[PDB]
Amino acid sequence: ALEVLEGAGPGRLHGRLGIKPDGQPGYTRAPSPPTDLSMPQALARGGGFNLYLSDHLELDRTAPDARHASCRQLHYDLSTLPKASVIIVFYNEPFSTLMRSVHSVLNGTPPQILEELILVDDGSTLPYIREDGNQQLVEYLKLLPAKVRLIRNEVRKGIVGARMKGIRASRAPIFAILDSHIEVSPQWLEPLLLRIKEDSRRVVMPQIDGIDAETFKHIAGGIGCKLGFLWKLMEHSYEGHQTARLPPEERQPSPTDFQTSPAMAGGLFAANKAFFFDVGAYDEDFQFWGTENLELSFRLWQCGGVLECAPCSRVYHIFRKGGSPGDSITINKMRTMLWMDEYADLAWRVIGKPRVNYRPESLEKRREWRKRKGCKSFRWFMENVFPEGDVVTLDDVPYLGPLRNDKIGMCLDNMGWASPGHAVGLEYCHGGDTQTFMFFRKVGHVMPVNDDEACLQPSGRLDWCRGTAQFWWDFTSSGQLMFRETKQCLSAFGRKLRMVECDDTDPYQIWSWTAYNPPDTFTFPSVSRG
Amino acid sequence: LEVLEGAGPGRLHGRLGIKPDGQPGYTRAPSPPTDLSMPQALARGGGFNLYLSDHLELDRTAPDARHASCRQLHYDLSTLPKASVIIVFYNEPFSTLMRSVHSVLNGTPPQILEELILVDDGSTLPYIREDGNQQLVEYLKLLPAKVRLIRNEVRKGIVGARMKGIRASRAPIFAILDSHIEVSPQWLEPLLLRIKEDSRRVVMPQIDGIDAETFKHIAGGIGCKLGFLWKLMEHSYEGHQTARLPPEERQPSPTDFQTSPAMAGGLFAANKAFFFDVGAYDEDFQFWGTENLELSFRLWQCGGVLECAPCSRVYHIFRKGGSGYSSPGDSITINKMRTMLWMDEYADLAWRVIGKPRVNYRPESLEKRREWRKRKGCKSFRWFMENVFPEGDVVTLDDVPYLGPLRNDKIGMCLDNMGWASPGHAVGLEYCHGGDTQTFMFFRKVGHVMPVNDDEACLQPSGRLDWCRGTAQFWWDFTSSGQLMFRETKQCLSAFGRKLRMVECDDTDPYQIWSWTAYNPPDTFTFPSV
Ligand SMILES: O=c1ccn([C@@H]2O[C@H](COP(=O)(O)OP(=O)(O)O)[C@@H](O)[C@H]2O)c(=O)[nH]1
Ligand SMILES: O=c1ccn([C@@H]2O[C@H](COP(=O)(O)OP(=O)(O)O)[C@@H](O)[C@H]2O)c(=O)[nH]1
Ligand SMILES: [Mn+2]
Ligand SMILES: [Mn+2]
Ligand SMILES: [Mn+2]
Ligand SMILES: [Mn+2]
Repeated sequence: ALEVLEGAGPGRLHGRLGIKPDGQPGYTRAPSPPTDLSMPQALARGGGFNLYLSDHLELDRTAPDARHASCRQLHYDLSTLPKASVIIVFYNEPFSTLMRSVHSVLNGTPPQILEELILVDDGSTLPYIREDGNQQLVEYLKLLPAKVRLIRNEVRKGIVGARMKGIRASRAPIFAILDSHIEVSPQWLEPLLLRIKEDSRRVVMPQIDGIDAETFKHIAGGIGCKLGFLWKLMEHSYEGHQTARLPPEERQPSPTDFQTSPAMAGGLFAANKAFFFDVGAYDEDFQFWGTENLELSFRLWQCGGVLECAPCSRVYHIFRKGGSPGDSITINKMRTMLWMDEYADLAWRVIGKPRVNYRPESLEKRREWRKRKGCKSFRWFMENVFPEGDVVTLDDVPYLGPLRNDKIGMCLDNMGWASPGHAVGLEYCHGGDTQTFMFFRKVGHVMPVNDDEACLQPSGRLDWCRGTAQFWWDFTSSGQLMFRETKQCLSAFGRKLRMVECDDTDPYQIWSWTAYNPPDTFTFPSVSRG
Repeated sequence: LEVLEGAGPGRLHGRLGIKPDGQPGYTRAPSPPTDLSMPQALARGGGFNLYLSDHLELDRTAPDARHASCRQLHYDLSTLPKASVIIVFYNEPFSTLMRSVHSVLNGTPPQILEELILVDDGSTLPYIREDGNQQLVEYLKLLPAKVRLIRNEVRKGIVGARMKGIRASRAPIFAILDSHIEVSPQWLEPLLLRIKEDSRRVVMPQIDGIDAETFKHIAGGIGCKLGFLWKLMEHSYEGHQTARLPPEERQPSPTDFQTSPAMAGGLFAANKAFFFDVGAYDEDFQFWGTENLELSFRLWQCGGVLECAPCSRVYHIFRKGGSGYSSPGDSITINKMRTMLWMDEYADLAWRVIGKPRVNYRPESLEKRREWRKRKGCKSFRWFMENVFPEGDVVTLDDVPYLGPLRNDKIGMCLDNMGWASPGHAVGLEYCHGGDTQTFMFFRKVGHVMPVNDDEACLQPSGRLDWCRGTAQFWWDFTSSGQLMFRETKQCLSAFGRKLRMVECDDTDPYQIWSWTAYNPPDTFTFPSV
């Protein structure tokens, strides 16, 4: 309700925030948490973080500068940089974390480059937010710059629907999407604006540091810039063996270099608004949460965009511990498979061949849009954007199906635990997903189809896949599973899994494995009719 | 001996249990003694009259409990998939077990019966033991080769016993039956046809009765749809719950397959592959109890459908005044805790109803089960209540607005179930102490006032608990002034004179003002520590 900045200075570029006319803070900080606080409870009561502590900490909390020293040697001309609209969507975000995020942005963003701060209430039900509530939020916003504007979805629409509401309400040539439980490092916005100014086709995302949900300590982010994806359709940081496949000039980049990434971690990024809509914005038939980051990543790269990571733009993020819709996660994965072309056959089988209502009629309009825009193929994506992946073409998956030993008339069985850490069994073949395995030849990995993170080991037991010799298997021309490092072979003798000297005359070590020969085109599965 | 001599209607597998010399392989007992004390014989027979069971024939003819229209259906046994029938037993007497086997063989066409797997779950009876008198093994030699016996060296329980049989089955479909049953004609054909069309269906026959005392065949009086109680036990749809169904489903034809939120016991058929893909059983369940609800919840949430076939009927001996075996006391509680994993926030209500137990529910294994639920992409329990069981009295926890003491401030006392909590006894007024005996809950959808430990017991204006019914005889309103008003008579409950009597409603009389703690459970149920 007031656009003035009284008290502006370093660490508080928008002036003293949230001060009442009488010079008192517009909210009552909480006392120190009780000494007998039961943490697993508070987390379950606080929606994934310790709210007793969050309420006690100041909204103007000072954070360590997580940037590399060389990031501070950079110069920005705030007069020539374009303005940006910061968007924070939230559903029932507690007052302390939400307002600390707002305070962090205003305190650490020069007013010259910040057009506005848009808060999107995605149908919250907490009394402190509701239109028919106690009005705490609305009352407190009057104590912040007029830049801050609140808009609401009368019904919770989800991440996509909520972000679209905010993006549409923005003015700046650039918008920046942030979480509702964050704290920024210094000069977080300047690098993003300069990068997008030079080329509006770039979608740039800050690097994400951590705030401990239990202690709220500031933690350095350990994630590199480059993110791949798993065939379960979730982003996955480049592993050691994947980083080694990069061009030698990109394996150890400077801490100030902007680095491309095939995929986006979450939803913290900046983009030119015009280009964002021309490249398809979001798929608004996505439901609530899940996979929209990968769908955007695939579409962006294929349809003329660039996804980059800015190590000099850092934002802290509270990762939940204590925790806190129907069919939404599976639907979003099916819709994302549109952009995977023939590779969708592999992803479809990995997530269990679901038969859901993915809104086919709407997905077909999205297919028409993809055609008109002239987007490139997923094969192009794998070969040019993510060529470091273990599966660049489907020929990299030569086998997919049961691993059957004819001698004992049984098949390998993950025993209902596709998670790493458990023993693999021998059971009578029934053709279900629990008994199908696939082979990634680039790494010699034997994995259950429902989890490309679990790998068979000579111990006869599953463990987390690593691109090393500890998980490298060869499937001989005679049907043997040979562990390359020890040059031994896996046997089913006595309905037990043991490693034995290789000998193709021993029928107990001869396995059959269905060849994987998927079609040139993935035909989506038919859909049927509170 | 896969040959069958004497095959005809009533004995589709031939004359069973005939010795080489043409005599039956077992001697029927004489008529029960005339001076038989029935309450004793039931206790000494494991829940049924064994004197009579031993006297009855193994080929006992049963009445056709099917609706007349069920016989007008035709099945093509050549196009139906085969099934493996599994019967697990722990110390089941010879007469009831073999009558079950005879009933299945006599009444199942050999073209659709792959095999009959008998699972000895560590029985100790001499007639079963490997080191016993060999009665069972010797008598099995007089039955078709389809019938094969397998054993658990140590008693594993219902889940462990069934999984052994399921894993050992060969047919694409398995059907589990109890060891004390008799089937109606064409019991298996409807299940095979239904699962053939859609392998995601788990179909269960309707269960008729065999009187434990007289062995009379009795028509089951329970409809097809089964809900559940917050004590975590299946419960047949009630009258007022059926009325909430769509009008086209309140009285369906006797040939229609009907969905059911919950499974009665363990009598069902399923595609073996799909059964394993949907998590099979939770093999950390102990001994007896609740696996049917865990399977029911998991089945619906993870892409399955539970249906009941009224044209598929099986008689079942329900025990009376006795049990065929004992189990630890905490084993049932453990199974209930593990079932609460699939109930999400609703587990808070279930936890309180069964008395906030603190048991060793094997958390490390249950947390792996949680990861499986995430990878599989199973839907939430709220989805289940709103989509699978929307006819329940508690669809959201908002349907339970009050849970806690019912206290009258005037006399400084609370309602007290007086150590009963079972229906049929008077409710008392006692000094408040905060224990389970003094906490009550309110189901607003039917106006029920119940002790927290029994959602089947309802307060009545008589000052006494009785079996809950969805009628005006149990409807209470909790006014804005704190009154318990019986809607039918428009009177209010008073504590005047430390007695519970109905009086004219008047918010100025302090003897009729009650306080009732509001129920506001968390968004997430945190399991108790072990
Ligand atoms: O239905 C929803 C779910 C989430 N969000 C908001 O979207 C942002 C991203 O969600 P989340 O915080 O879960 O992301 P993550 O914690 O995985 O970084 C947060 O501000 C949420 O409050 C929302 O507006 N609607
Ligand atoms: O530890 C056990 C308990 C039960 N059962 C068998 O499992 C079936 C189901 O048990 P029961 O009939 O007692 O269940 P109820 O119908 O009484 O709920 C019966 O054939 C039991 O003999 C078993 O094999 N092991
Ligand atoms: Mn977040
Ligand atoms: Mn990895
Ligand atoms: Mn039984
Ligand atoms: Mn009832």
